[PDB]
Amino acid sequence: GSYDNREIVMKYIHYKLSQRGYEWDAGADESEVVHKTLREAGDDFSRRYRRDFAEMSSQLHLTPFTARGRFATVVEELFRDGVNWGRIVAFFEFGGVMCVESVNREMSPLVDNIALWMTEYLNRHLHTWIQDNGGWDAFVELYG
Ligand SMILES: O=C(c1cc(-c2cc3c(cc2C(=O)N2Cc4ccccc4C[C@H]2CN2CCOCC2)OCO3)n2c1CCCC2)N(c1ccccc1)c1ccc(O)cc1
Repeated sequence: GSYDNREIVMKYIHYKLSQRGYEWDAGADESEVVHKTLREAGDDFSRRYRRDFAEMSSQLHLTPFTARGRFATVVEELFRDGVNWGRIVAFFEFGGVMCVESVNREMSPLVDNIALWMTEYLNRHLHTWIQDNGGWDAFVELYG
């Protein structure tokens, strides 16, 4: 199947933020299994690297004017050597962490921007690989 990558991003971020006590109203609402499997994969990745995640918080020092550069720098590093599902999970978890950090640092408007930046990058740079590699349904089989 083929999905709406914007919807995948928005659902992923909205859930992560709602869990943590922020209702992201600007971003409020086979597909179902994709959303759930991606969330669980990201949570597994967060657990797997729990202490590196904890530590990362201090590394980024986000501000509105630097946030895009900080985001893009990491995304470029993640995919410099090509695409695979692991790096896609890392990309979703990184975006989600950036949204949580934006809320925590009293910069909640950045959530909307991060969601856009993630969607643009999926659209432009990852979708061909996803489609070629069996789509999100292949991800579900591999991670489910
Ligand atoms: O710089 C990064 C980062 C995270 C990964 C990464 C991606 C993966 C993965 C693995 C790692 C990884 O390399 N780590 C995971 C991790 C997780 C959380 C925080 C830091 C790190 C760094 C190291 C952990 N080390 C690796 C060597 O052995 C000891 C543990 O398996 C599947 O996909 N990679 C990078 C940079 C480029 C190589 C891969 N972040 C980053 C971003 C901002 C600031 C600092 C680091 C980043 C990117 C995406 C994320 O979801 C989270 C982190």
